[PDB]
Amino acid sequence: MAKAAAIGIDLGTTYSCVGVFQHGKVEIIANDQGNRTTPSYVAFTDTERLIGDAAKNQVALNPQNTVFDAKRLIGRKFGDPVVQSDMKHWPFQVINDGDKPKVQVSYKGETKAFYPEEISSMVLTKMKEIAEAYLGYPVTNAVITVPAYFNDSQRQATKDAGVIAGLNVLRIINEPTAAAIAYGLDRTGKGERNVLIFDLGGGTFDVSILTIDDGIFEVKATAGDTHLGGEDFDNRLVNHFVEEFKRKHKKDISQNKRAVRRLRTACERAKRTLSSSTQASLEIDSLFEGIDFYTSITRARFEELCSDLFRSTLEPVEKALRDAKLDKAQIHDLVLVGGSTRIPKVQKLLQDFFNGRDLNKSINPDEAVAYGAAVQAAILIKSTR
Ligand SMILES: Nc1ncnc2c1nc(Cl)n2[C@@H]1O[C@H](CO)[C@@H](O)[C@H]1O
Repeated sequence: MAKAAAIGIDLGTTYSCVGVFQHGKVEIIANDQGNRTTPSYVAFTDTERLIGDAAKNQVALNPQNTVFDAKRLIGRKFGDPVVQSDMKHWPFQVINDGDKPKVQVSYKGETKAFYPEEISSMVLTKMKEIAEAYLGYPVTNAVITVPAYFNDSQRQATKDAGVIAGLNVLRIINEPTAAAIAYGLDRTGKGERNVLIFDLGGGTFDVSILTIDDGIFEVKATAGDTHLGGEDFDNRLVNHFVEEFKRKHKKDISQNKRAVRRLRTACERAKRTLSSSTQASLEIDSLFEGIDFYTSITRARFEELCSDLFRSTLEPVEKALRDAKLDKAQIHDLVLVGGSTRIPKVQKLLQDFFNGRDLNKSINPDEAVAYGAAVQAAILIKSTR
């Protein structure tokens, strides 16, 4: 029953996803709002603790007490230059507890501080409750994914987040390995198979090269940009619409925090529409000083606005190929991961770089990692008996 059941969790920087392998198929489980992915956000309010969509929806009104990006801190020391650099950009407080970072917030009128693993355990608890509501019984066995470049300390702190959340962690697997499992790339029989995973998410970009020699996975190279993702494309749209508002009304909206946020969320939505239509419309009632902002943007203009960012994704691809000592024609499979890989220009650039090659993209790219983890969790729980 419950003891023979196992889930796969993609614990992401900005979004998390949970899957279950049953009756010969993977089911990516929808949360209580019907979304197949949940924001990795935890809000602390005057009355409650919010996790996911409800936490992300009130981020504007409560920025000091809304924690996100815990994955950027997990397993790291406070003195780490990555932690020191990131802290300058977060609206929440990060404190030092014996060279270990803690996030400090106000909760039910009291000052409370949490380790990154305690923050990640609240996200993991939500993913566990989403699976339990779908299954009708508690599931406790889980496979949790991490980036391929995570060291031993980051992997141990992720397993600890799993323990705090009440999960029996069957294994901590690499995100590009879960993605290759999702496509069944470890079941092509004998002979070394070279796979490139192109992972473009909300806030990070990762390129991984794996060799799969008879079921055995080996990471040959990792490359990328930890501060490149979908949110940079939203911000380029925001800047365009702020300048268009200035041309139409001779008014600068950039300082009005509410106007910029409403425009940002509308830009994110318009960006997603541009992945399946050649134009998208913005319909913002009373954006600034009672002025409605009813406009549109073509996919061509959007591609121009983000042109330099899209092209920059090819430098880590070349870098990973040189570190792996492989030429382009030596790569057997190209796998797309992350919601931003749905952008047609991104796909065209990667396909032209690999000389017109087909891309593995039939599995929802923001769900492929959870899909593979769910597959591995079923195999692992079956062997445990
Ligand atoms: N259809 C889409 N076209 C473009 N970007 C998309 C799309 N879907 C998602 Cl999710 N994203 C973005 O992926 C990230 C989450 O993985 C977010 O930045 C989201 O906007």
